Amino acid sequence: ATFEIVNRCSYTVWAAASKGDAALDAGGRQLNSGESWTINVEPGTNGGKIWARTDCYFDDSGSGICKTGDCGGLLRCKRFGRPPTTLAEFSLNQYGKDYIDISNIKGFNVPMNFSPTTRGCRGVRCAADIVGQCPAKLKAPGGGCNDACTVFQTSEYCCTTGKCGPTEYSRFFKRLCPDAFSYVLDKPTTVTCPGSSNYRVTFCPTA
Repeated sequence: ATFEIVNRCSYTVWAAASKGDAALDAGGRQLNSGESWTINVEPGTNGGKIWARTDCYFDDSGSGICKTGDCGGLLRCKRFGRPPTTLAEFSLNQYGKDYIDISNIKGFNVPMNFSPTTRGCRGVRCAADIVGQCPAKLKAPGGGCNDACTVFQTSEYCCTTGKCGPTEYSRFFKRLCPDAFSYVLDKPTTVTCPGSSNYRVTFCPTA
């Protein structure tokens, strides 16, 4: 499957693409404002994620740091990024279907559109100003809006027992982005696509 990753942000992001134990394609790249990065994702990729990283410094060997979504200090991500990270999430060719969503379960750094470029289903979007409106106790100093599980490390916010409810913090992300996961047992906002759909992830889709 092709993912086009477009930075529509006025600022540079460092796109990242990972399935948690491995890079997807090159796994990361600098996107200046308006730049597009096409990646190939293997069919049958389960638990794939795309995210932006903000304020990166990388030396000549691709080693450094980001204020949001840093994955062990690499330009080319093999691992998931550090919260806060708006997540484009996908499972491809799962019994003849693609599953896509946006998640705020690991917080929010960069507004995001995740859409098919092929026919047969709809995109999802989390484009609200979640960082500007972010509750005082979730504000990451680096930039972005932590989820309550990253900040407080409770069984309720992390949904550790597999039982828990919505919270004041999950309802803040859900109110600004109804079409994204706000907590682990949120009513699913997963869109079903045809197996072998292609996608665009757009950072800052409206701004």
